[PDB]
Amino acid sequence: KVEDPKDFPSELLSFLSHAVCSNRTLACFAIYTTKEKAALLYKKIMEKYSVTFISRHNSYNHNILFFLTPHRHRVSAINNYAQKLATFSFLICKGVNKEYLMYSALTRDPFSVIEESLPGGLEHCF
Repeated sequence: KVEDPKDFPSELLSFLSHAVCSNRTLACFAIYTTKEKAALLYKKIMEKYSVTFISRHNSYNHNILFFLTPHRHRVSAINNYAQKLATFSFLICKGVNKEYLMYSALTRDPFSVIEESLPGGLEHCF
């Protein structure tokens, strides 16, 4: 087994906040985790946080979840909910600073959409 990723793919890092322990609240987040755990979290996060939009993407044999929330949350709050579900699988949760650029990159090589909550993906959300 290859070592689990320690961060998001290098292509995406500019779009993220790396201050994961901040008290700052945000309304856009991304999670890097296994294919199995991302599939589960897609449904769980959709309901828990009443997402405006959520999408799940292929990323280097893992998955990335991307979502927008109608209320603001600390990144650590999302992490707390998600690590509990991911159990013994790697999981990286970060806030997204550049919402449109992040989502756009996740829809194009080397990434691709697996499923998302709005048809035609987004476009009124950006």
